[PDB]
Amino acid sequence: GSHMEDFVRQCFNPMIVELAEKAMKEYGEDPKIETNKFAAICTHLEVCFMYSDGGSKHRFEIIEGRDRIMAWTVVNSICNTTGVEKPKFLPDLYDYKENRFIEIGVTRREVHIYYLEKANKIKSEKTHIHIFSFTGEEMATKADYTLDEESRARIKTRLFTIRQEMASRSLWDSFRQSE
Ligand SMILES: O=C1c2c(O)c(=O)ccn2N([C@@H]2c3ccccc3SCc3c2ccc(F)c3F)[C@@H]2COCCN12
Ligand SMILES: [Mn+2]
Ligand SMILES: [Mn+2]
Repeated sequence: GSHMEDFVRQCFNPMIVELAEKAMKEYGEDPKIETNKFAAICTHLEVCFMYSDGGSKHRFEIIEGRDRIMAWTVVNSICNTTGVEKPKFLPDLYDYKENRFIEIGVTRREVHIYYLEKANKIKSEKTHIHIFSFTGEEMATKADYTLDEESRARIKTRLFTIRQEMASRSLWDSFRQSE
C-alpha cells in the first residue's frame, strides 16, 4: 500500500475514487500499483465534473465517468441526433449550447505542450480542447474558454490545492516526474 493510494482516498470524495477504479479496471490497470495514474484519473474526473457544473442546467452531456461501452453509446446518440461527426477518440463532455465535444486535459507540464499533444492526437478539428495545469494556467481551442471565468477559476484553485496537498506529503515530486 502506497502513501499515494491513502492520500488519494482521503483527498477525493468516494464517488470519484470509485469511478476512477472502475476506469482503471476497464483498461486492466491496478490502482494499487499504478498509483500516480490513480491520482491523475481522480484529478481529471473531479475537473470534468467541476467543468460540467459550470454551465446552465442541461448544457453538458458528461461522457467521462462511464464505462467504455456506455461512453461510446452516448457519443453515438449525440452524433446520430445532432449530426456532428463521430470522433475517433472518446471525448470528455459534449456542449449542447456550442454543439461540440470537449476534451479536457490536466497537465503537470506547461499547458502549451500538452495541448499540442492532444491536438496532434485527436486529429479531429471539431473536438474543442481545454487544458488546465497545476499552476493556474489554461489553454482552450480558438481562445474560446466555454465557461465564464469564475467557473474556470474554481478548477484552477482546486488543482493548486491538490498540488500543495501532495507536496505536504512529499508525493508531489514523484507525481510531476511521471508524465
Ligand atoms: O478519457 C480518457 C482520458 C482522458 O480523457 C484524458 O484527458 C487523459 C487520459 N485519458 N485516459 C485515462 C486517463 C484519464 C485521466 C488521467 C490519466 C489517464 S491515463 C490513461 C488511462 C485512463 C483511464 C484508465 C486507465 F486505466 C488509463 F490507463 C483514457 C485514454 O483512452 C480513452 C479513455 N481515457
Ligand atoms: Mn476522457
Ligand atoms: Mn480528458
